[PDB]
Amino acid sequence: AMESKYKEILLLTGLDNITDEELDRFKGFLSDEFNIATGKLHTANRIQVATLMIQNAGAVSAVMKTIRIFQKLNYMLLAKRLQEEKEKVDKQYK
Repeated sequence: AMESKYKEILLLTGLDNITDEELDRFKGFLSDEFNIATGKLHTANRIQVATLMIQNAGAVSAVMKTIRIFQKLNYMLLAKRLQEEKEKVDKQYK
C-alpha cells in the first residue's frame, strides 16, 4: 500500500541513512513538527521513531515532516533523496 511504501521511504531512505549522532539531532527537532513528547523519543530506535511518527501524523505527513526536518538540519543531500523517493511512490498512485 501507499502507506507501507511511504514508511519504507521514511525508515530506509531517511532514518537508516543518518548516524546515531544525527538521529539525536533529528529527535531534538521532532517536537517542532509532531505532537509527540520529546521524552518519549529519547531512547527510541529508528524503527520505533518512524512508527511513532506515522501513528501520530499518518505516513504521508510523516514523510513530509521528515523531509522538512532534514532541511532544518542541513542534511540537504538526504532531503533531496527523500523528496525524490516520495515523488516516485506518488506516481504509482496518481
